[PDB]
Amino acid sequence: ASGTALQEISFWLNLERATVNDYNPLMKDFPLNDLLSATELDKIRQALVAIFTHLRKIRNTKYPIQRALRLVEAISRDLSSQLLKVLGTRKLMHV
Repeated sequence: ASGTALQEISFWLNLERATVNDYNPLMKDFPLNDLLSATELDKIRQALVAIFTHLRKIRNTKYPIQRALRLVEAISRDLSSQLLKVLGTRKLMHV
């Protein structure tokens, strides 16, 4: 529950550089960084679809369900933070 999905994928890669083979397809190339990098709300939803497409790889892995659920919650936390970030610039009251 502690830490973002970006931290989780890096930690799994670090464990691979120290289980990991079974979850390697899922952690091969997550697009969570792309969602964080995007400053456009339309790009963020498109990036979210890509993150879910990468998550589909869980079927061909031995990943427990609860841990992938926790990763989903971390993704949601990052999404909420990024949505607040992009909304704060627009000054919704003034427009």
